Amino acid sequence: GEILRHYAAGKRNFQHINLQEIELTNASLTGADLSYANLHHANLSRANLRSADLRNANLSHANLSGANLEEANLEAANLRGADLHEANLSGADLQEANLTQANLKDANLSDANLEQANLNNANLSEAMLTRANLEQADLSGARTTGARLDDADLRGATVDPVLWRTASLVGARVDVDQAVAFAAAHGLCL
Amino acid sequence: GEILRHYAAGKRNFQHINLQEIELTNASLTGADLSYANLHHANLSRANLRSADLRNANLSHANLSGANLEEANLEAANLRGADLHEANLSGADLQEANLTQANLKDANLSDANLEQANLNNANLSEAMLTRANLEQADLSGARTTGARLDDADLRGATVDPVLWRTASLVGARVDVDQAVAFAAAHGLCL
Repeated sequence: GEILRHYAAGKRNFQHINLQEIELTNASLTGADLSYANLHHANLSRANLRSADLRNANLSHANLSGANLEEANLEAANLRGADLHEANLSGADLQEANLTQANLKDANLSDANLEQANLNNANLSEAMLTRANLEQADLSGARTTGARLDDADLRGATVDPVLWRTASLVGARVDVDQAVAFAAAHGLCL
Repeated sequence: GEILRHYAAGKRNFQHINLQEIELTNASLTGADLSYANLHHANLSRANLRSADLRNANLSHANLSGANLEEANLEAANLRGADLHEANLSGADLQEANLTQANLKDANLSDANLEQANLNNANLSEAMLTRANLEQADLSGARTTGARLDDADLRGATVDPVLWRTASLVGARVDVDQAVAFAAAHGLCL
């Protein structure tokens, strides 16, 4: 309301803005610097956040379901609990951010950099991870049913065996150690 | 006919007997020494051959479909072309014998020693390879659809990638090299 008007003024820089539990549903924040804002349980569903700076902002349990995140910088952002269902994360920088039980069902993660992010028990069901850089990320406990990991970089990431029975892995790069894990995960013995 | 009567006399030893293209269908040859006989295109369908010695006998294009082979010694036997459909090979010694386009659809190979046998373009469709020792055997071109390779020893054997998409492999022992081959065979990249 206030800060909608701030955006319509050309003013692009809002850092550390305390935003806890707003409703911006389908609002347009494109290009703005939202670094470190306290967003806890905000409602941004289908907001337009492309190329915004969301780095190290506390998003825990907010709702970005549908929200538009292309090329946004989410580096080191607190996403714990958040519901991102059908949200659009193409080409975003998600490095080292924490998605713990973030809910990503049917999200578009194409060409997103996730290396070292923590996806612990996240919902990846039916999510597009295509060509995403997952190097060293920790997917333990994550829900992989129907996720598309095609052409993604898994080298170094720690994944539970059921991931190897569930994700589509065509093209996925892996360590030899991980290939061995994949085979075991289908019941072969070494 | 003649040699049926020989069997009913207690006479157990027939080595190098030229048998080419007989009909023994459902005959009982149990325990007999049939080493080196020339069997080419004989008809033994559902013959009882348990614990017979068939080592280095020329069986090319014979019909043992259904024939009973438990614990028989088939070591180094010429099986090229042969039709063994529904034949019963449990616990037989098939070491180093050649099965090239032998037809094994729905055969029981359980606990059979196949190490170094040559299964080149053989029909393994729906065949039970359970706990079979396949160490170093060459399965190139073989038809693996529906084959059960559970708990079998694959170490050293050369198998084409589609084997890794088709056989049930639960329990199968494998080299690390082979595990890597399995993963690649599902499209992962190293």
